[PDB]
Amino acid sequence: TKLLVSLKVLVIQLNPQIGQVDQTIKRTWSILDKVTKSATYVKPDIILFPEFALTGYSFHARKDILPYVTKKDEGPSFELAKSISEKFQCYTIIGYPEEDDEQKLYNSALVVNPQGGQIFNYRKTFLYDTEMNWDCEENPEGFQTFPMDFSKCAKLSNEDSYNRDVTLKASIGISMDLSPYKFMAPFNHFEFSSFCVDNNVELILCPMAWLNSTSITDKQTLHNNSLLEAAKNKIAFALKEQGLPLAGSQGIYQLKIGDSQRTPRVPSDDSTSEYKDMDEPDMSNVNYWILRFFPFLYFKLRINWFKNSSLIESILGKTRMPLDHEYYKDGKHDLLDSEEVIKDTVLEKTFLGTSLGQPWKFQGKNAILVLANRCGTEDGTTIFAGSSGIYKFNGKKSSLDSLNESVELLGNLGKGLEGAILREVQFEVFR
Repeated sequence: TKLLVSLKVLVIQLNPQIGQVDQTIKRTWSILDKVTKSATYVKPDIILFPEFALTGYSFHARKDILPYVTKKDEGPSFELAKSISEKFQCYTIIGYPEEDDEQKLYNSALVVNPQGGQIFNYRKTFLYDTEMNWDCEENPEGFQTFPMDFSKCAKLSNEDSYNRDVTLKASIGISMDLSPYKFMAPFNHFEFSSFCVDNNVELILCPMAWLNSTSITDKQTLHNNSLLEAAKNKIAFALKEQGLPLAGSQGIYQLKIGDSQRTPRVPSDDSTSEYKDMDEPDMSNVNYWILRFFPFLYFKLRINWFKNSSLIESILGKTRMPLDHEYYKDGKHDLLDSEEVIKDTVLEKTFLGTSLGQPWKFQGKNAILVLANRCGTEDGTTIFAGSSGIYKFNGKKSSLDSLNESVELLGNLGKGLEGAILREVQFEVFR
């Protein structure tokens, strides 16, 4: 049975700096106030914050992050999310540095329900170089899904109001989760987006601290003090030229609340990566994010792949996580050469978006992608891309970027300003 759904999605984009937790919280409440006073404000069903939203990101040592870590149900990030959730009667998702009882540290995203109860805590699964500075752990469960109960958000297709409840299957992916494992795995594994398609995820939520490519990332540059000083001067000039302090913009809010302005489809060019025009999205990254969700995108060649059975071995051979991942370090552990039957789960598996039974498993389905990316700069070396946005994969029957009309760009914030975007998102699920 087809169920129509309407979700009001609010994304908050922040520029948190290390040691400014109280200030960032105050700016957060200021943003939310301005959101409610907007002409086309409507109450959100879900509010999403970035990765490490209140604390800043670039911690260089375990000692430096320890004053900001919290248990999953204590501390400033949890209390903030609970207060927001109670005052807006919504789900609230926020990224925060976590410590558990056994003194292990994670990069995490907690979920609070409209009653102020914590229903989920997701830990980052693919780690970035920065996480290794402070002894961050990989999520031992690997990628995960969870139910979200939405009240009064659904209807049958002939009904005239959204008066039914719906439980959506959701998944959280934190920034690097979207990348090939350790940047070393094959690009076309698309591990996270394949997992979401495999598990029929409907709502994809991504707190991120994702870089603009003006950032200094070259390893030989970072470890040669002469090259590093020169590189740092280049970034300083780029910020100064934009009339920005080195840390980037704070406290000047771009608000796109309830409008229906869509983001223009643009292919990536040698201009699209420049850190200029702070109120416009970084389309080099928008196109790249869309590409990392390739299994959700229409692609003509899949019919040939399916007809020639070119991917059957890739599909059968694929494991749940990379073999060297934390997932298999405790607990978890050839169908063609066996008398074991083919289970339903194997028929749900995909590679490059193709399954054993269909050229394109996602065809005819809907999914919503919500990306909350931080903005600003850290260490004089690292420029975050901002450009938080909401996307709809419509499953309708080419290009590997925003020109592909099987994805809908429902709206983005700019690459460099703090702010908020609210969109009503309409899509269908099957029950």
